[PDB]
Amino acid sequence: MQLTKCEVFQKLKDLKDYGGVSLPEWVCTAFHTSGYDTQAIVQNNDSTEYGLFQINNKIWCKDDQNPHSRNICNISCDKFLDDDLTDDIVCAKKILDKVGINYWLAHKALCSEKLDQWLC
Ligand SMILES: [Ca+2]
Repeated sequence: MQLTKCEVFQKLKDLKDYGGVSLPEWVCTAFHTSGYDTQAIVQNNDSTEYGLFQINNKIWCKDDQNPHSRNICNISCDKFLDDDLTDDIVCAKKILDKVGINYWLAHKALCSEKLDQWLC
């Protein structure tokens, strides 16, 4: 589903302040990662990223391309292509705990300035 900013702000409520990352920061992160598209899928030469949070099949989730993924999130990647972000959020928390926000953002600044712009 292609979501609006406001739908993302609502749907991501359970990430609010997780690991110190504010809800606006998470909305900014989703914008820059997928454009709020829950079906986003992006391939590079050897791996694929899925969903709103572009979760990868190298270490985070298992899929056909990489059946021996480390699968830290213990889930099939295609569960990140549906319209229920409950599991996406569970795994995004695990990603934050392990790699931090730089999983998504080349530089933290991208989502630390004028954060009130990401509110509904
Ligand atoms: Ca999902």
